[PDB]
Order: sequence, then C-alpha cells, then structure tokens
Amino acid sequence: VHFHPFGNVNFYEMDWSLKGDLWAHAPVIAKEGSRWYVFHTGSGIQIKTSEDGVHWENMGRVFPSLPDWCKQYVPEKDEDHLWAPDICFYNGIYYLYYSVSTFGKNTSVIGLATNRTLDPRDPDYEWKDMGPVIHSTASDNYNAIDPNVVFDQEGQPWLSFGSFWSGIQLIQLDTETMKPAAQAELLTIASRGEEPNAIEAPFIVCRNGYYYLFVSFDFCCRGIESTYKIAVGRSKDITGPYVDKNGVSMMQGGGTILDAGNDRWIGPGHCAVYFSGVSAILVNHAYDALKNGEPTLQIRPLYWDDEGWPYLLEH
Ligand SMILES: OC[C@@H]1O[C@@H](OC[C@@H]2O[C@@H](OC[C@@H]3O[C@@H](O)[C@H](O)[C@H]3O)[C@H](O)[C@H]2O)[C@H](O)[C@H]1O
Ligand SMILES: OC[C@@H]1O[C@@H](OC[C@@H]2O[C@@H](OC[C@@H]3O[C@@H](O)[C@H](O)[C@H]3O)[C@H](O)[C@H]2O)[C@H](O)[C@H]1O
Ligand SMILES: [Ca+2]
Ligand SMILES: [Mg+2]
Repeated sequence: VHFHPFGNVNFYEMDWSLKGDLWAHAPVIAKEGSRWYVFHTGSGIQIKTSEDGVHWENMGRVFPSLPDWCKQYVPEKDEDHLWAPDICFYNGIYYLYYSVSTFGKNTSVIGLATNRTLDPRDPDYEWKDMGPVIHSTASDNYNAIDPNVVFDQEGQPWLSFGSFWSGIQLIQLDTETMKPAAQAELLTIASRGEEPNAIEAPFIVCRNGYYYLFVSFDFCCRGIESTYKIAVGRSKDITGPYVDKNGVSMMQGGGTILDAGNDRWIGPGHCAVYFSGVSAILVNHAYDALKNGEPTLQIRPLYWDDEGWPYLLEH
C-alpha cells in the first residue's frame, strides 16, 4: 500500500511475541528503514519506537502542549491527551491525524500534523501543526474523532472517522491540503442501528477488489469491564454499501466479529491493518486482565480466506 509502506518483510514469518513498553491505546504503526514507530493515544500523542517491530521502547510525544487552536473547538478540555492518531505517507510527507475531544461528548475536532521523517535524530525532523481537519458540535449527529485515511483505487484520499451518534462517517479529502475537499459531502457508512450506537474506530483498507471497513463495537475504556470487539465488512465501492460475511448491512449492525478477546486479553479494539506484499498484520489494543486492565499493544498476523475475508489463527 503506497501510503502505508512496509518493504520486504514477511509478517507471517515474524514471531510477534511483543516485549518492552507495551502500554498503548488506539495504536497505529509506520515503518521508515530499520525503525518502526507506534503512535497512540496519550499526552501530546505518544510515540514508541522499535528496531524490529517486536520489542518496543517509549519515544516521547508529538506536541509538548496542546496546539493553541484546539481550545477554540473544545474549550472544556483541560488536559493534553490527544486520541486515536492515524498516519499515512504521501508525497514525501507524513500526515498524522489526531482527535481533540472529551469523553462522552461530541464537541470534538480532528487535527493534522505533518513531518518529513519519523526519526528524531534526523536534522529534518519537525512536527508541523497544520490545524483543524473536520469538527463536530453538540448540535451535530456525529463525532469528529477516530480518523483514518485511505486512498481509493483511483488514488483519491478519503477520511473515515466517528464514534457513536449516527456512526461512521466518510468524506473525500483534497490531495493538496489532505483536508476535506470543499465540494465533498459527509456520508454515513456504518451504524449499529440502535442506541447506544456503539461503533467507532473505523479503518478502511483496499484488498483484492473490495474496500474492508474494520470497526470496533461496544464499550472501550473500562479496563477489565470493557466489551470491545473488532468487526469487519466490505464493499466494492468505498461509499458502500458495506456488508458483513453473512450479508448484513453495516448500516444495521452488520459486522463479522474478528476478535472479541479471551480470558487474558479483554475488549480488543481500535484497530489498524497493514500489508507487506500479500502478508498482513492486525494492530489493536486490549485490556490486560492480569495487569489491572491496562491497555496493551497487540500485533498479530492477519490471514485472508479463499472468499477474501480476514481472520486470526487463534480462532
Ligand atoms: O468512545 C469514545 C468516547 O465515548 C464516545 O461516546 C461517548 C458516549 O456517549 C453516548 O453516545 C450518545 C449518542 O447520541 C445519539 O444520537 C447516538 O445514536 C448515541 O449513541 C455513549 O453511551 C458513550 O460511550 C464518544 O464518542 C467518545 O467519547
Ligand atoms: O480503561 C482503560 C482506558 O485507558 C484510557 O486511555 C486513553 C483514553 O482514550 C480516550 O478515548 C479515546 C477513544 O477510545 C478509543 O478506542 C475510541 O475509539 C477513541 O476515541 C479516553 O477518553 C482516554 O481516556 C481510556 O479512557 C481508559 O478507559
Ligand atoms: Ca483508528
Ligand atoms: Mg518459521
């Protein structure tokens, strides 16, 4: 995938027995040479680094304090934790989207930061604050958090996002600004079709002729009480209609459950999917039942059946 490049790595041959600094919530990954990076929810957007993809060390943050403009959109925010970053690489620039919000409310904005490199030893390393991408207010029926960027088969970039309210949103981006095209409409593409509309964290990939919409269902953010699960559906057109493996509309609670966790890893969710050739990984967090529900980075190989549906080997 041109905008999530991994090189010549065979994700299926790696031994993903992760070690080190694994606290993470809503993680995404990028690779640049021998170095791998995780961006995740935390103070100023938290960053980890790894020499190999398996052993992780904390590497600080994107911003020392909240960008000043954020306060205009979310004036009640009184801490610097930024949520659910998403990274892609395009025209020689890293585009890093992130969410400014407060829990349980839809007064929110997605911001964009850019860099020419992810290696802070590189003299060109500098995260530039590129301001707001798209917002939500209390009068809107959507929530401007949980961004993902995907490029469609025609090379057009798209932003999915959303969490509760009417569900998952989709909008076309301008290639020059990497923010919503002035003549683009907001489309709702997935919903539980019930209240609470517990669907969030979209991530869309294109694989072998379909767009796959990965989402998280049910309740994050409750430690060992979480009920998060990862679900997927697909469509031949990026604008839908997305359906699950059984044929259920993702606008009516459709979604094939890929993982609902186990006795140790509770509430897996807020996922990302990356490719290296035909090989693939699923990246997500899960709440560690041993270690007091602390959200933990997971990276697992993701297989694809002969009907094109993804699956994990542990199920
Ligand atoms: O999960 C992320 C964080 O919580 C998410 O939602 C907070 C939720 O508030 C309720 O949503 C109410 C919605 O208004 C209706 O139109 C819509 O259909 C309802 O679902 C949920 O029970 C809380 O988790 C936020 O998105 C973010 O804070
Ligand atoms: O239970 C443990 C969880 O740790 C905290 O981590 C940071 C939290 O993430 C924010 O919400 C981000 C939303 O959840 C994502 O999976 C949803 O898709 C993102 O938008 C929380 O509000 C921050 O506190 C969790 O809160 C905490 O519950
Ligand atoms: Ca995400
Ligand atoms: Mg082997």
